[PDB]
Amino acid sequence: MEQQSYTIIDETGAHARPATMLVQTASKFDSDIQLEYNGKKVNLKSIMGVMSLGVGKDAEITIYADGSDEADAIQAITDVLSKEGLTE
Repeated sequence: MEQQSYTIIDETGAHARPATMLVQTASKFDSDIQLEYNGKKVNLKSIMGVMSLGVGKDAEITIYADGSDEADAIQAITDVLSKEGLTE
């Protein structure tokens, strides 16, 4: 398991669509990624927290990937998260 605290760059308000791509991304990994953002911790492939994620600029979000491919999930997660603007 590894943590990734990300400093979001989006100020628009997260936008659920990018996060839905995160959903499908996390869905296809062995590892389960938890998204921890100030009270909101959720299975990242599950919208039960992610869809209402109130991240904006100062929001530092922490990802926890636990799996047989966790570090790999992390390295992919960072790429997609920066593509999706939930981190620099």
